[PDB]
Amino acid sequence: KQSHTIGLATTNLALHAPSQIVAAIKSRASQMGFNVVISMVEQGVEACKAAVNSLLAQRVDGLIINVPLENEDAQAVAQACGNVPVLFLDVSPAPVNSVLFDPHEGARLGVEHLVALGHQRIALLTGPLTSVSARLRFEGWRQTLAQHQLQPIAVLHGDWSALSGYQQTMQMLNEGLPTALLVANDQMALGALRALSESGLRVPAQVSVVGYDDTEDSACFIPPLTTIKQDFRLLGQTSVNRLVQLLQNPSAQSPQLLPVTLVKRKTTAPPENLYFQ
Amino acid sequence: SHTIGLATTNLALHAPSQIVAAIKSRASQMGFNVVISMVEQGVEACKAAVNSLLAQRVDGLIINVPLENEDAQAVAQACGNVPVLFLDVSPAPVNSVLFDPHEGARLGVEHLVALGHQRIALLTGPLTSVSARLRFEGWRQTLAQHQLQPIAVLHGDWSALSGYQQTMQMLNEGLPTALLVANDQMALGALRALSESGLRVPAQVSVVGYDDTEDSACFIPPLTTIKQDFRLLGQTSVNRLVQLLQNPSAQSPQLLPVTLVKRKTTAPPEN
Ligand SMILES: CO[C@@H]1O[C@H](CO)[C@H](O)[C@H](O)[C@H]1O
Ligand SMILES: CO[C@@H]1O[C@H](CO)[C@H](O)[C@H](O)[C@H]1O
Repeated sequence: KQSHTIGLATTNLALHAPSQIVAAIKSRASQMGFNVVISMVEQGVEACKAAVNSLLAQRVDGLIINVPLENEDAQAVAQACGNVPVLFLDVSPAPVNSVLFDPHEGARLGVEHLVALGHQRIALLTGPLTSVSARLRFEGWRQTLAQHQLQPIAVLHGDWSALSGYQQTMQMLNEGLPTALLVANDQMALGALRALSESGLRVPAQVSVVGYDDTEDSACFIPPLTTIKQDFRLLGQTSVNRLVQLLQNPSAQSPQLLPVTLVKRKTTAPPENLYFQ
Repeated sequence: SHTIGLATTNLALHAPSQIVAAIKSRASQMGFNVVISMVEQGVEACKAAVNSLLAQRVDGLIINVPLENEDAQAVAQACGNVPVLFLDVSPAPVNSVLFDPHEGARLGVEHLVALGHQRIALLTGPLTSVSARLRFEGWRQTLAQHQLQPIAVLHGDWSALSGYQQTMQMLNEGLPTALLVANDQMALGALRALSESGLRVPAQVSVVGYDDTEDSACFIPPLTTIKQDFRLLGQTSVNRLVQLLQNPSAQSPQLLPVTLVKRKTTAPPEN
């Protein structure tokens, strides 16, 4: 019997993007007459499978999985859900149902923006390489730079937090001087802005910075952050609608893509003294 | 084998999200699952969340939703026999676990007065929230202990953008030397408004936030703020719920202390 309850397994809610995704899923679910029951998990098939079985024991109608998973591990989670519809929001190419922001396009937009402004010395601050999302953003950056015959001047790895963005940017400035930094999320970009400011490098006159997500606070960073927007409202609307559609007509697995956009604010400019005035 | 149900307000605000994470951490260490229901404002929405969580057959409930005690009584009534703990209620009911609701306000006023400020503005949370109201009342009362009135009182909605807009509004009407802000997200917006207005922080305007949510040490400048230890709140609330499940003896409210974390956003007033 249907219960009008959707189960949501989610990675660390202390990161801003997953919490905005929960909020957007709850909002659409409420408009569609569904309650949402949320389980927060750590990495691993076992942690995800345990979350699924408990929800299925309490008769949830369908599941949404927002946890970073590689191909094989995503297949194992999908398998555990039995015949309950299940959707994934953070997976590599996998034979599973997914609703994804285009992982390569966000990286491409960031490189193209900086290259068009004239930058040639671009550093990359990735997320944790255990994350499929962080890996695909890194690969997209490297590939798009190579299409312009550029190599990144530095590549460092953070953990999605602001403090890691600060620490990795400080380390980057010990080894070289980029004119622009691509950062894999907005929280790390906040820490990079702090490191640049406290090192006497003005943003964007001396160093440009691009974030990723457009989480809510970023329009109020100093300076307001230029970033790749992932519209979490639309993700929440789309996933809840795809789950309702999967309850009515059980269908083959499909990967579905949502657009990303570059939001131009106040952290990018041409490289220092290209247009000295 | 055991599951805790957690009702929470909007997870897009950083403090409730850190509280969820802290509750999940302690619950997992004690072998318990946590299932979460997100609530809009009001007693009806909280009752609906409680009913959803009871339908998950949970063993106990933790409510992190700002409630007047009369509505908390109605929410407790909807829990029935299932033990329930509140994290944001005034008057603080029996069994509850909550941060001291006035100590943070007192510490912030006392710090700015100790630095020599006399022209202190307040940027409150939404007065619909018990926590925002108690912080406002605490600020006013501590200022009155120094024979001061706030030079301005502005009202935000807990978001950074509201901190920006309210700080721009405040600067259209006057010029304080210090600003007490009811949370760190609004303080971020306040810093942006001061910076873009050409008011140096802290040399011309001092700013104090509230929460010490994770990003705040990386604001420009790093934010002086009232720390609410959300790790300790999660640990203590789960421990108290377990004690209630083991022995239903009702316990006095437990008030957790808060502290001032001095970073880089305060200084004496421009003389
Ligand atoms: C939605 O994708 C990514 O999710 C991560 C957590 O797994 C981080 O929150 C990143 O900021 C976000 O870009
Ligand atoms: C924990 O108390 C308060 O909760 C609010 C939401 O209800 C906001 O998140 C505030 O920042 C926080 O200080």
